[PDB]
Amino acid sequence: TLNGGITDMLTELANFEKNVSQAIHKYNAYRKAASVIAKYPHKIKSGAEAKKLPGVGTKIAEKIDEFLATGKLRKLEKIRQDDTSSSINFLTRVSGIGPSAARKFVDEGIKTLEDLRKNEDKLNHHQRIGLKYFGDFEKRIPREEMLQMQDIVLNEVKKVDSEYIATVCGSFRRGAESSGDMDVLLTHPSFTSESTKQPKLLHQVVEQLQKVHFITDTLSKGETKFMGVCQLPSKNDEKEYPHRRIDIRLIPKDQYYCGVLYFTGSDIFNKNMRAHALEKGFTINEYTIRPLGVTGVAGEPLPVDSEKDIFDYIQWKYREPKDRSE
DNA sequence: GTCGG
DNA sequence: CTGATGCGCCT
DNA sequence: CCGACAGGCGCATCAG
Ligand SMILES: [Cl-]
Ligand SMILES: [Cl-]
Ligand SMILES: [Mg+2]
Ligand SMILES: [Mg+2]
Ligand SMILES: [Mg+2]
Ligand SMILES: [Mg+2]
Ligand SMILES: [Mg+2]
Ligand SMILES: [Mg+2]
Repeated sequence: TLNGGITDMLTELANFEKNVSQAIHKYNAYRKAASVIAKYPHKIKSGAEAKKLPGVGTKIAEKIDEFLATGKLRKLEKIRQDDTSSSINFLTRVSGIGPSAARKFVDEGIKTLEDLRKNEDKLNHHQRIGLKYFGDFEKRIPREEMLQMQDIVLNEVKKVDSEYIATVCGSFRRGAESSGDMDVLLTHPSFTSESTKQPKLLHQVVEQLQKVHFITDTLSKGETKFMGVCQLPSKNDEKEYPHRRIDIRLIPKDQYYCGVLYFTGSDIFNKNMRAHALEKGFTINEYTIRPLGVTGVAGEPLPVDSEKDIFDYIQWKYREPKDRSE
């Protein structure tokens, strides 16, 4: 990676600020800088050169000079050796343990996977599953496996009702060679912004995926969002595939393009795009794009017939899913 | 931590 | 019980 | 120099 040291440095700082400082805006600032530097097509030679980039300011440029000069960052060296910091940071890696729970656990002497296992009874349901599959959830998923997973989900949804449409989004739709999880966007004609004409639309898919042993655990489930765990079937005498995270979002059919835009990401692309919408006087969520009135409140949903219409409203040249990465 | 007005 | 708030998750 | 920073689902907790 061209400026890999720098963007690694920045990501670690973002994680510190998020996990340890609980400073969500410093976290976003560091990630924004990381992103802008990652896409910069020259080897950064100094902090002043990085300072020209939007999102990089005085403090980051200084750290960059230190990093370029010395190969390291004293502030991060101090963070790496601080037991409390590393422990809070480590615990947030379990799905369902965020910054607050991690600090509580560490304050109560819980600092290791070992400790979490002994105190399973202190963990909520999500956290217990996140602990169960700790090692598996940190493995990435080759695209080849994403393809078989896609094949399972789409065939099984089609067996529940031919009128469902399932689309795999996240990094998969962006053309990534590996993914962290599987993101499935689901629509059905009976569920639009005007009417839900059949209940259980999501539940029935989740249940069908449970019946064939594809979905193995449930982290959370409501009427429009499912978060859980799935697993590819393996063959005779083969090692099992790791268990994988799967998120299924049921979106109103008439709001598919806002939904697919949201679910295709990247997360940073969405934050940039939504922030650009605000500068142009709009707000975008997974459902709609709406104008912002003087007061600052959102008016009625604009018409949308493609992902591109959304870009057009905010005066951006279309970006294909593959170009929304990093 | 950064930045637009 | 309702309604509010905040966590941790997702892109 | 100082607010604004993206937006929201499901869950857990809390006041009443
Ligand atoms: Cl360092
Ligand atoms: Cl909306
Ligand atoms: Mg700059
Ligand atoms: Mg976590
Ligand atoms: Mg994903
Ligand atoms: Mg996901
Ligand atoms: Mg992600
Ligand atoms: Mg929050």
